[PDB]
Amino acid sequence: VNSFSGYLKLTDNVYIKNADIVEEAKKVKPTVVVNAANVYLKHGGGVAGALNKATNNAMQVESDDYIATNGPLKVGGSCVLSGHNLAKHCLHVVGPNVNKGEDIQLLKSAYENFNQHEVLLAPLLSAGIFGADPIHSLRVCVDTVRTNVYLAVFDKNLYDKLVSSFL
Ligand SMILES: O=C1CC[C@@H](c2ccccc2)N1Nc1ncnc2[nH]cc(Cl)c12
Repeated sequence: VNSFSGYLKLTDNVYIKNADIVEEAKKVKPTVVVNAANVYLKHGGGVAGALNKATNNAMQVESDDYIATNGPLKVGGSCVLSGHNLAKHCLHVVGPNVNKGEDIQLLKSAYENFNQHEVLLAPLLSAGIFGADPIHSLRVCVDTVRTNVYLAVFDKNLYDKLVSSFL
């Protein structure tokens, strides 16, 4: 039993809710919150901008030191950093951005990073301003992640479109 509440169960291990991941994180303080990152960990907008703002820019400061030491992530890759005031850890995961030209086959690889963590609070990867179809993304998530994932979908209209159509 964990402290998440109000989620619709999609499968044995995937749950979904119409919520802001930032507010969910502040309420639950999960072990792992997933950021929808880019390879540079430049947290400008979307989920990343919102999470970083909630940390008072501490996420960005930590991220810049990470990149200065290690260089950029791979598309489809991830790194574990601090969760600051929002969670124990933040798993920064890079889904492909098709508005940048990135290969959507890499979305499965991105979701595979979730399997290294027993429980996660996450957004849909590559959706929103990353330009991919959120219905597709949800399907890849369900077909790839085997650990317990709690998905927060902020957009109400999209959320309604997703659950009622989830096969
Ligand atoms: O509604 C959706 C579906 C796709 C995803 C998205 C991911 C990357 C960039 C833009 C959007 N998204 N946004 C969020 N999901 C949960 N919490 C959130 N807090 C603030 C925002 Cl934006 C947000």
